[PDB]
Amino acid sequence: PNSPKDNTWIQAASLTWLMDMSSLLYQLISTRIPSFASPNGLHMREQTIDSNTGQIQIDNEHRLLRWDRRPPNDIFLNGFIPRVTNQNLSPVEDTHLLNYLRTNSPSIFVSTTRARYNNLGLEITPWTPHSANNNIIYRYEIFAPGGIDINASFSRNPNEDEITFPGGIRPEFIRSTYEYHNGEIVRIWINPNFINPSTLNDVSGPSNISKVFWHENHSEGNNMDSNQDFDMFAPNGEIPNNNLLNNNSLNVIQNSEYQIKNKKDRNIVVTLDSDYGGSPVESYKNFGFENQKWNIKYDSKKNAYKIYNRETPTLLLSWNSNSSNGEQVIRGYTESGSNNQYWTIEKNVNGFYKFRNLSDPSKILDLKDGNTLNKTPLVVSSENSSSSQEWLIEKTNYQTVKDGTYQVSSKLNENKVIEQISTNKVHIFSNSDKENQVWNLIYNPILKAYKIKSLKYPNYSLAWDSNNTRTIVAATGDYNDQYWLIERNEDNTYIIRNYENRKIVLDLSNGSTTDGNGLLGFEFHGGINQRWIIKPFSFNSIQDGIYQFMTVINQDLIADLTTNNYTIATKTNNYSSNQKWTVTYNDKKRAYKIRNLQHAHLSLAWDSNHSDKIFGATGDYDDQYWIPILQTDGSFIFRNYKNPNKIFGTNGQPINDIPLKAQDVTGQNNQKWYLRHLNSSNNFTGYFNISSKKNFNKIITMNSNKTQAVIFDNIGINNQSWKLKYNDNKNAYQIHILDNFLYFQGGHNIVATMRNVTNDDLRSYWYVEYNFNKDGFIIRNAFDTSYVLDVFQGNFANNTPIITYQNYLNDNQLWNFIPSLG
Repeated sequence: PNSPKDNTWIQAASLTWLMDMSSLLYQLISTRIPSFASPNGLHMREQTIDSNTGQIQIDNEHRLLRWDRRPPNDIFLNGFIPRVTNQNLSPVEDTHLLNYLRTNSPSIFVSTTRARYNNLGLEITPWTPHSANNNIIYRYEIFAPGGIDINASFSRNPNEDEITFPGGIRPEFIRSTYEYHNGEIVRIWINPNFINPSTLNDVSGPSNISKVFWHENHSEGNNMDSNQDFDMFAPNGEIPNNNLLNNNSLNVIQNSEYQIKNKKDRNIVVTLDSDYGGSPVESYKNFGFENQKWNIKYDSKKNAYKIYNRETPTLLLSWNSNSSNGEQVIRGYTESGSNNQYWTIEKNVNGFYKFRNLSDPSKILDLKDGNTLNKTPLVVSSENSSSSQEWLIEKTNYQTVKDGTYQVSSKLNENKVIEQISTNKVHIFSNSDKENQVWNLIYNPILKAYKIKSLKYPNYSLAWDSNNTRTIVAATGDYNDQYWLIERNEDNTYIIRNYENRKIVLDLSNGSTTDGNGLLGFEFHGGINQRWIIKPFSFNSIQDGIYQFMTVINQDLIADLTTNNYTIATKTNNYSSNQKWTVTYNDKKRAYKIRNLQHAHLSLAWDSNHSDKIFGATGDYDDQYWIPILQTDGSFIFRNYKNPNKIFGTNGQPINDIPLKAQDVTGQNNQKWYLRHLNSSNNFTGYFNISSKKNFNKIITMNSNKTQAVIFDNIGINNQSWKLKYNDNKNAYQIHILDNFLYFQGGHNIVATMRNVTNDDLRSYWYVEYNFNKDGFIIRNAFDTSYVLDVFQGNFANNTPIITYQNYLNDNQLWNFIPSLG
């Protein structure tokens, strides 16, 4: 209990797989944090999201900034990716929040700092890096859900405004960045793909500094010098003053392609009926047609705007103020030189823009009688507190998703995913993470559109059989019906709209999520059956290296290559070659061979042709490749590459020497493994107070004579600050204080402290293993691995000896590791 109420705190996560692992992530961050350092636990940011709308709050209160030396060409497309990205997370370092803050050690954490303001709301110098005045630094603006308030979470003498995001932050929460050259701002960058495309003209800075909208591979997009988190580290900055930064020196609309959407019906947008002169400007449901978009160009002298149709560039949004019949209808006309083709655009208190003509500014841009009904002409009319004359001016945004592999799924059931069965057909199916169930989105910069190509058949792409069916197919070649516009919605879903006929979007037939149901190209109405969940997916979930596969139910049991035939069963861990596995990715199979360490020529295999045996097969087969899938509780499930519905587990509860069985996936715990990445770099270094789970204030302490180890009140003495010396060969540590080593004396026996230990003595070595179920580290001996450090009898009186005893996962057997001094 006591973790966050919901995902909110990590919803920004750049590491998207992390978003629905709150409980686990709280646990991991917290074990390393000792009671004293956080009296009331991590405080999460309140208010970041709205509760009348659910959308990200874009006020001063929750404005954040990140100082980064990385350019937009990188950042606006990648967001803030933590220094650590691996799916198999560790509480030792990966998540060690306190250590990252105190060290800037690699971690999954990305920090930011609040913007500062005075009592009157005016912006004041933020926390600022000492290096800031030198070379090329970027100061990113951020509005993101979640984050952790460092200040309200801790007690450690620092940036009182640091706000850390576990998982990083996707670029759609980065709204803008200042680019600095030696202290001087040279350019303000706007991110078109920011989450609220309509607050983009609220970004301010000084005057005579040019605002620019960023695209991928901008000419001026990647200015930079010759870790990434260096500049956002607390002792690399401070608050220099309370000086007023230069701001609010425009409040205009930057030139770019926009859609003017009406406040009465945001589904309806200002449209130019036709290509010729004097053709009316009407309102019509937004289908993202070229004529539903306009190039707004601003004129300094006049402080007014010309609004050019995108579809027909030389036709301007205009009011023929010179017409007879005192007309009040808006039409498209060529540049006549007159002010009746100019508009002043004013932002009302509530965020919306009004459009008044220049030639007569009492004439305002409006829908006819407020009729939102399609084809009703844009008129100009006197001022009303009517909603029809209020408009959103939204910046068009095409590159909505990064390139790479995604698993497209219906909002109706996010388990039901787009699958390419055989080569040309595509249907909806219950997901089981297979290649033909995963798609590769590649944006075309010139088309502003994506090709959605399968992983299983690269020569094919999700297309539209415009010639016949009007069903959804796959096809070779590079035709426009194979290109898709992808529009992010308010509920994070996407409309997948065809490029050829922009009427046609990706529809799940009838709304039927029934296994096999077809996909039409159907006319856009935006129902839930046209909304899709594009979700990043990645076959190389883990890194290559040597592993152990612990069972979720019993972590002391691992996948062990037995001697009885060639079988693999769960057996008590002993750190033997044959219990270790070299796991290696296969570009081509998009899965993993799990080759034994002792007997490399044997790989973890399923006797697919014969039984549900798991054994060490020689050579190579599809049934020897595995797809690890991260589970919300930190464990993995390994789907077999031949029948991905089969995963290796234990038929029920795992005890010593019971064989692994292939089974139909069921989610049960007997199917899930925690991976010990033995090869890894998540090891303890330096000094620690090793306190007990059962009493966080009672810590392993060397007695006066330096003969034994005992439990003791934490009193800050040298016999409590223990050095952990890791040994790469043994995957074990020596835990010592000077020449005095923590030392096995047998099970049931008091743990000695020995001077003079030879380097290979396993009696001086200890495995420190995090238990996920108990949330506490086990300190297990290396000489005889049946025994772990145990506060004798569960008695916490000062001087009770530490003994080694079989592991029962009792509270007196579990341990925390909190940094100290030597």
